[PDB]
Amino acid sequence: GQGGGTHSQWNKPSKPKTNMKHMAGAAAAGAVVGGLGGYMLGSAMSRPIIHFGSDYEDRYYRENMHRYPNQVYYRPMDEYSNQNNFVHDCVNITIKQHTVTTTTKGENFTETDVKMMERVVEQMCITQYERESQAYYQRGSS
Repeated sequence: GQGGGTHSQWNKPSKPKTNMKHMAGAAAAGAVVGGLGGYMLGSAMSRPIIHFGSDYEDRYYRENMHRYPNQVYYRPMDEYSNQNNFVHDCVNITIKQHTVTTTTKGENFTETDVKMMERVVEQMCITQYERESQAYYQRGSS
């Protein structure tokens, strides 16, 4: 198209983290990526869970959770990211990369498997929101 994204940017009025700031750290030794380069992951979460309110869904999503991705791929906030697009392209790409890289060797994911992943993979990006949100709020802490 002629462009993409919006110059309009919005956050939440509630501060994104508690007043007690903390240290963090990271390291790298390479990464296993679905041939992206421009889409990388941050961290993994402690068991993403969705709430479907159905016995068969709460069972199936948890049975296949063993095969779901542990992480998502995203871009830093950089004070110029849309709050929704951050999470929304996250899972879109992640499922595309995982479902392909897994099926490439012999695997398959049905509609339901994908549906559970859509919410699960999205939920892991929502948690990464808070991780990366501190990065823009590192300088723009007001």
